[PDB]
Amino acid sequence: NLPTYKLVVVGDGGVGKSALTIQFFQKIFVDEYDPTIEDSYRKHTEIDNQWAILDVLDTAGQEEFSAMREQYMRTGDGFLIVYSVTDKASFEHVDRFHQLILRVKDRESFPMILVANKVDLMHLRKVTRDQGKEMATKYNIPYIETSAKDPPLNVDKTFHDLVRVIRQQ
Ligand SMILES: Nc1nc2c(ncn2[C@@H]2O[C@H](COP(=O)(O)OP(=O)(O)NP(=O)(O)O)[C@@H](O)[C@H]2O)c(=O)[nH]1
Ligand SMILES: [Mg+2]
Repeated sequence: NLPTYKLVVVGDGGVGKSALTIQFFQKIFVDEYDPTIEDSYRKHTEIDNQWAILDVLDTAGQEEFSAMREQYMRTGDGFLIVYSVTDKASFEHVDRFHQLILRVKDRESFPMILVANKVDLMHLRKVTRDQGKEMATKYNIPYIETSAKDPPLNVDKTFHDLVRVIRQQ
């Protein structure tokens, strides 16, 4: 009797999809890099006085798992396209992810948020806020900056904001 939303987290290997997801669910930061194939996590939560069930699908960034990722992506109600602000290649691959989502959902637009992660690494940052916002605006999608490292920045907000975007549908 509650709406269920499948929230799919995509992006290049190592950008922090799992760290964001784990902060969201467990409120801890994982320091180890253990590559994901596919994991799903469920919680009941209340956003703006309205309860929902969230199934968060944490996908593989490693390109060897791309066939399986595409299949899991089909089921999505909304997407976080995550890059790392310390990894220029991950930012340049945002287009590939944008194209992919629209293809797998067979639509001209779809609920998604561009997520610029690892902003706590201010001395290693390579992609500017202006660059990120420009990329998001090109696709007419929201833009938000995050850090999964303690103390986390905008983690809960990002997932909640994706739900807000889905609720516009
Ligand atoms: N400083 C900092 N490190 C982060 C952040 N997010 C992730 N990391 C670190 O970056 C590494 C990769 O994170 P991880 O969440 O595994 O990335 P992933 O995108 O899930 N990788 P995969 O696609 O292979 O599953 C880990 O060492 C993790 O601690 C962040 O916001 N800040
Ligand atoms: Mg992962």
